[PDB]
Amino acid sequence: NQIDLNVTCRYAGVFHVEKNGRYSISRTEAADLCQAFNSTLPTMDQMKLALSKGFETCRYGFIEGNVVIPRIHPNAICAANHTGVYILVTSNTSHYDTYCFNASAPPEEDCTSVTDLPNSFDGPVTITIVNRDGTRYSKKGEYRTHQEDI
Ligand SMILES: Cc1cccc(C(=O)NCC(=O)O)c1
Repeated sequence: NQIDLNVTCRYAGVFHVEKNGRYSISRTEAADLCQAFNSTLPTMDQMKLALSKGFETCRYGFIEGNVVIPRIHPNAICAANHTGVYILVTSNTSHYDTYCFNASAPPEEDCTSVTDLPNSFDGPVTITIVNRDGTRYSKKGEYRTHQEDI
């Protein structure tokens, strides 16, 4: 009973979370997951400010109201070579990664590791936060409040 959460640097408090190495998060699960990091789904304005501080990924993830990819450098295989906050328009499917916003994070680029899941609740799952540098933090608990996500 294990969940891996790969996380990035934070940029103006915004970061990306990929669950179990695949697109696997629903919109309801994403809100609950960010809540476990004392965070919320970013607004489009919060995401645009994060982009301006250096944030880019090559993965679709939820923000409030849309599914996006923040892009700085044009790359043919990331958001069809677009720059800026690329908004997904047409898709058949509902599962993606998520972005989260922590208002207590530093204002600009914070590439230190994440070493806690401060607001997870009691539960049976071994949840492991995996940083890009490989460092890991694990705790037994749960964050999903909707039975359909479990
Ligand atoms: C768990 C998490 C995710 C992203 C960012 C942070 C963070 O810098 N918090 C500072 C604080 O709580 O005072 C924590």
